[PDB]
Amino acid sequence: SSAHKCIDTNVPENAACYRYLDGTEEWRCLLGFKEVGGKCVPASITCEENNGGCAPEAECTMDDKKEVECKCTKEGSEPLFEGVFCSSSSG
Repeated sequence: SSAHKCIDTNVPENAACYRYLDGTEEWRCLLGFKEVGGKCVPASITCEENNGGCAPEAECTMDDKKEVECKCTKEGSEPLFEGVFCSSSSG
């Protein structure tokens, strides 16, 4: 939905932003970038640090393409912005 699109946050370059229904807005760097001094700069990622950039609730791995993959294992939640964010699911 569009209810999740940020509307009151200055989003850094190379970052994603998610607006929660309670009005909260949070941004995070896109896969491949690391937060350095309030900015998202290019970096060499490793699932062993900050979960590879994947959402805290996601699983980080390496596929055949030797690239990072984020998956929201919970049944009901999906990966937004390639998994930088994991949708929330009903109970």
